[PDB]
Amino acid sequence: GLIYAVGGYDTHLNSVEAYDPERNEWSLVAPLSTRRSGVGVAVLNGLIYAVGGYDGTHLNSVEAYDPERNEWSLVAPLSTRRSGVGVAVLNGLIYAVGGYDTHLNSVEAYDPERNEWSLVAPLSTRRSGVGVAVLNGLIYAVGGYDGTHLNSVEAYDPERNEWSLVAPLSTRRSGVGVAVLNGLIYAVGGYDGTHLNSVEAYDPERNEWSLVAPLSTRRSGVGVAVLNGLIYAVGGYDGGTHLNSVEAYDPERNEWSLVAPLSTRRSGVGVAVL
Repeated sequence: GLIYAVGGYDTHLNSVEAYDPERNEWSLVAPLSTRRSGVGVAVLNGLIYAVGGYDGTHLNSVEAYDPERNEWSLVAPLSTRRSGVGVAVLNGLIYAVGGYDTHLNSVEAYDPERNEWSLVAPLSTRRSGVGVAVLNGLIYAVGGYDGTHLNSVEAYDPERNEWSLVAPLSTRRSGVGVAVLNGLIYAVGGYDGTHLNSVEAYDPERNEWSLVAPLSTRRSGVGVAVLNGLIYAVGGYDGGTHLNSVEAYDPERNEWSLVAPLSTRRSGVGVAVL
């Protein structure tokens, strides 16, 4: 039950720090074997996978972190180098959605029992710096950048292996952080230029986005994760200054509040909870 901030950009970072919410403290853990900015991270079977990133060199390598042993271990690489890639876990598979190499619309799925990536149905739109979240058995690709900053959102159904467009964002968001809490998808910050502090929440029962309380600080390239009923916006870029500040969102009060800051400024950071 800790928030991990993996990589990012200060220099391109290989360090990783973990957050204890009960103590409100950030602590260093084992660093990545490679510097990774714009990296996608996800949790599957008690392991944190750091997917792709940028060192320059756009990376195709993936490494897995064991929190019980405090060790990063290399696994099978992606078929395509991806930076600014969105990743998520659904039904025991890790999906690497989009990214930049050329801006990518292809999606690969990782099977940990086979240690092999497999191409699945591609997106309808090229998306780099895209936010990816999972809700109700679907994978949502939220915003991104088409090399045009995107407000459209597509949902992936693994039973049909196809993407379909849903209600788009009210504001275009690239480098946006997304997370799921209480059956809602939150789109946190991003870039539209104007670096965004606004947050939108998507209700699948209504197929509609709605504005919620905005961040106290404008955040692009921000990492977002959910822990103990709260949403944490970790780091980002305020265009400028790179951010070490961390804000927590309470859905019951609809309020963002500052918590302990990171030990290092991280933009384009991957954030996960384990």
